[PDB]
Amino acid sequence: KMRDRLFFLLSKYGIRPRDSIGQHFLIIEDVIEKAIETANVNENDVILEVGPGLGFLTDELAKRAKKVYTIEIDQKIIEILKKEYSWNNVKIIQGAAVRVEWPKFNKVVSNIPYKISSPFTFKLLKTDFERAVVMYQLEFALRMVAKPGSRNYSRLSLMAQALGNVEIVMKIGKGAFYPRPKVDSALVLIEPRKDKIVLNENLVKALFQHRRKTVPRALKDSIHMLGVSKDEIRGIINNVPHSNKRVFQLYPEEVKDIEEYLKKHGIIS
Ligand SMILES: CSC[C@H]1O[C@@H](n2cnc3c(N)ncnc32)[C@H](O)[C@@H]1O
Ligand SMILES: [Zn+2]
Repeated sequence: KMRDRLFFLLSKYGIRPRDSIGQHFLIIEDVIEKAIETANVNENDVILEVGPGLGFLTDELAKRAKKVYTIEIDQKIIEILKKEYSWNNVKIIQGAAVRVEWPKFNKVVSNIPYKISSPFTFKLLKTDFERAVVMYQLEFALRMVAKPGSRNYSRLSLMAQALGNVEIVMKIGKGAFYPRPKVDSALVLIEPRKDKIVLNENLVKALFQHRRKTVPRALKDSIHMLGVSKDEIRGIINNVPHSNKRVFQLYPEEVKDIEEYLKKHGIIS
């Protein structure tokens, strides 16, 4: 139904779906019914969607969530909503959710596009939220859930898992979109740890400059010698926790040991 309900809004309004802003458009109901479920959206929820499009997942959010803020950037799309859909608890904004200043929200539900997967998720970790269901280009979402020491374990992996609990729920065939995307979708859940692990951002970044470096060397190299001499550092080097491991093998737990180790030696705060 939705399959055919797209096509009567397609050339009803007339956008060429550009992959300049990752315009692929979802058309499977058993994929909206799994996110909305996963999020468990009740009527006390201040939601955040991003890149609503022509809003079928936006739709479901209305008929549950308390307040839905949504952010779209194709000023054409922004309007197509208002005519095609009369919503009583919706709130659309102009801009790229990248930079625009965000409302209040406890949950998030959105298909995040390829170009803004990375900076988005980051901003999103510095926020309160009870919960986050988010759709991703598979390559990225695997990246989120990577285990320590795995092929692709990234700063993002650390940072995400440090805050919360990152489960892939369903992979999603590109057969769900017109246009068909180049790669598959996947669905990530984020439940923030009851007690977070609060890493120094700068440190985390210093280490992950070259993430396949041994901790001793990734520190040697991003020791900005912040007012510190040589015989002390190349001592302090030796005893840094996990001076075996390559940076990309570190668990968040262990980034913290290093953190306080360094802290308790005079080196960042
Ligand atoms: C979910 S289908 C893709 C949708 O995401 C929107 N989109 C792409 N990039 C951004 C962005 N930076 N901010 C907000 N919406 C975006 C596109 O305009 C399209 O409607
Ligand atoms: Zn390197």
